[PDB]
Amino acid sequence: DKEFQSVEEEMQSTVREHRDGGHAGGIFNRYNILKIQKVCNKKLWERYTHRRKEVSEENHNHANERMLFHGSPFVNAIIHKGFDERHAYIGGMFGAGIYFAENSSKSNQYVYGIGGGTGCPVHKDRSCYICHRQLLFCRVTLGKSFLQFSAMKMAHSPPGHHSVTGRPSVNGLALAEYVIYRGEQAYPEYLITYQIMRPE
Ligand SMILES: O=c1[nH]c2sccc2c2ccccc12
Ligand SMILES: [Zn+2]
Repeated sequence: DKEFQSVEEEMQSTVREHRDGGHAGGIFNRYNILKIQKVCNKKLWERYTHRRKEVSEENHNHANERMLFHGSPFVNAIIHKGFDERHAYIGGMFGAGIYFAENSSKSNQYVYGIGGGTGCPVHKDRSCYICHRQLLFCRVTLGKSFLQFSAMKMAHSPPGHHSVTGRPSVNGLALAEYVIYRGEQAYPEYLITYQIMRPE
C-alpha cells in the first residue's frame, strides 16, 4: 500500500535530534514501524467535516488542514471517542489546548505521558526498545492560525482565530507545535504501532 508507505515516510523523515538528549522520548534516529491502521469512525469523521466546513467559511473558503502527529497514553480512547478539549493539556505553553506536532519524534515524547512520564508500563523505561508504542497521524483543521513564539496561556483560540501555531524561537521552542481548543477540529486518521530503534 502506497497510502501507508506515505505515512511511514512522514513518520521516519520528520524525526529530529531533541534538546533533552532523548530524556522524554528515548534515544533513536529511526523507528521500526509495525502496523499502520486507518481509523474509520463515521460519527467522528462527520463531527470533523462539519466543523471543517464551518472553519473554511470563516477563513476565506480555506480549512488550512494539515496532517500532524499526536502522542498520548490515551490513543485508544481518542480513536473511539475523538479528541476532547475537556481533557486538554492545561500545563501546555499555549494553555488548555490539544497539541500536535509536524515532527513525529516530538509527539513520541508524549506517548507515555508529559515529559515521557515513567516510560513504558512493563519496564518503566522512557527509552524502551522492546515495548510497542502508538502515535496518531491526524487530520487537523487549523483555520486562521494565530502565530505565537512565547508562552501564552489561552483557554480558547484567540478572537477571530481557530488555532495557535507555536513557532521556533531562540528563547523558546526548538520545533513547531499546533494547538486546537475544540476537539472536533482533529480526526485521528491513522494509528501507527511502532518501536523506537537503538541507534547503529
Ligand atoms: O503529540 C503531542 N501530544 C501531547 S499530549 C500533551 C501534550 C502534547 C504535545 C505537545 C506539543 C506537541 C505535540 C504533543
Ligand atoms: Zn518496555
